[PDB]
Amino acid sequence: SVDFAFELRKAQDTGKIVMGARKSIQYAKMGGAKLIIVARNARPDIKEDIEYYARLSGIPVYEFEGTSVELGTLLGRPHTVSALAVVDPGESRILAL
Repeated sequence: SVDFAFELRKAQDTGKIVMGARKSIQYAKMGGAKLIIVARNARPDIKEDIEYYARLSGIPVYEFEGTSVELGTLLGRPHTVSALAVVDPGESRILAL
């Protein structure tokens, strides 16, 4: 079974993820990510805007059922993270989400 927290840290420390709504949206437009993850309390424009382009680009979107503050903590960051793009899963199974 897939554990979200464990696979995300593994992606972060062994693959390549980029954090932020604006960069995620940019990656979605370019077809440049294998998965986007958004926080449950990310702003609706961020959700909808990411979903708009990720759907068109064929990039799955996964909703993290926690807050952007929690998402930042998981990623060892002091600020909230409302969305991130997985460019390379690395050694993780995060794409199994």
